[PDB]
Amino acid sequence: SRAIMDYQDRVTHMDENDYKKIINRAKEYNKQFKTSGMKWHMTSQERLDYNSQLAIDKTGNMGYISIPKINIKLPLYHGTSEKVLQTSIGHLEGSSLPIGGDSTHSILSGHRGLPSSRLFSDLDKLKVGDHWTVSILNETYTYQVDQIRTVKPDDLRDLQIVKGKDYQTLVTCTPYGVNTHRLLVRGHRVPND
Repeated sequence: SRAIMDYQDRVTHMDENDYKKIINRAKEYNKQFKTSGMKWHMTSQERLDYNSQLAIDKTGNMGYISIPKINIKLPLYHGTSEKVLQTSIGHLEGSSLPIGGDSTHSILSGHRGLPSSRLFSDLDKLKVGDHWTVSILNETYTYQVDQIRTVKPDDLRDLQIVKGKDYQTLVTCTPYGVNTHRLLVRGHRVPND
């Protein structure tokens, strides 16, 4: 959790105009999805823009996710490279940034456990009604489970932009140790506690 400590410490010394610039750019970014839908076919240009969003250093670390029910607190990174997923949670690069907004759908991915790290091992313990939060800069974003689906790897029907909705889906492999399917835990934006 040193990544999280380092991230927190960095945010502590940012000007309040620093938050505003970064948050505003991320909001502007997330505005595109209402017309564009998911950006499965992301161009080099778009990928460069993406990497600059919610970035306060060169690590790719966007913030961190908290799932009290299963005792997870992990750093969130740009993209879903094997490097990222070996120790942290990845953000699917063509999905909306995890600050939500109207007509957005952010997708976060994590291995269903590795030899010495739980990651999203216990994602199956989550139930409709449960909450998680993502912390980005000085702000909190809360999501509440409203749909749980198990699907084939190529089924992207539950992973689309829905107009007038603010969604975040947590994705991992399933069954545990078999990994033939994908477990999708969708939540919608709710007010912070």
